Amino acid sequence: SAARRAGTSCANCQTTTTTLWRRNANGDPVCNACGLYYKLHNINRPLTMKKEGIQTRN
Amino acid sequence: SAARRAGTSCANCQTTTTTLWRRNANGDPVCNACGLYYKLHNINRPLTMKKEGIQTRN
DNA sequence: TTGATAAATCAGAGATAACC
DNA sequence: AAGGTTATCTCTGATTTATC
Ligand SMILES: [Zn+2]
Ligand SMILES: [Zn+2]
Repeated sequence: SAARRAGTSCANCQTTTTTLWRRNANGDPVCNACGLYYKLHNINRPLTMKKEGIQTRN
Repeated sequence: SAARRAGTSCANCQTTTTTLWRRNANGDPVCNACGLYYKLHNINRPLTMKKEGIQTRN
């Protein structure tokens, strides 16, 4: 479905297409992989860890 | 969108269709209307409020 | 093998509102 | 014009199948 949104890109990896918009502790629009990755390890997602796109499942 | 969900109906009004399945304190699924009504009033939505259909907005 | 991550996907809680 | 009922919108946390 729709991964975009009017005037928004991640406040970490700067993506404009995410299956779901999350939000960091400073209230800033981060994407899925950034919101998840942070919640888990507790350190920002590494830009080296930035792929090309998004996938599907089931 | 999807208004039904296999194996589920509202524990409070028995409807099988809703805009968003919620949960009561007992852990049972309840429809959007019943869940919101209880949160606002602290009493179960009465059967007298049950309506034939679901409306759409803007 | 197994175990730890990846991220989509699924939930649903709370917010915001439309509509009579 | 004001409000209650509850559709929708946002967003946080669990579930899941793959991938390392
Ligand atoms: Zn990002
Ligand atoms: Zn109900």
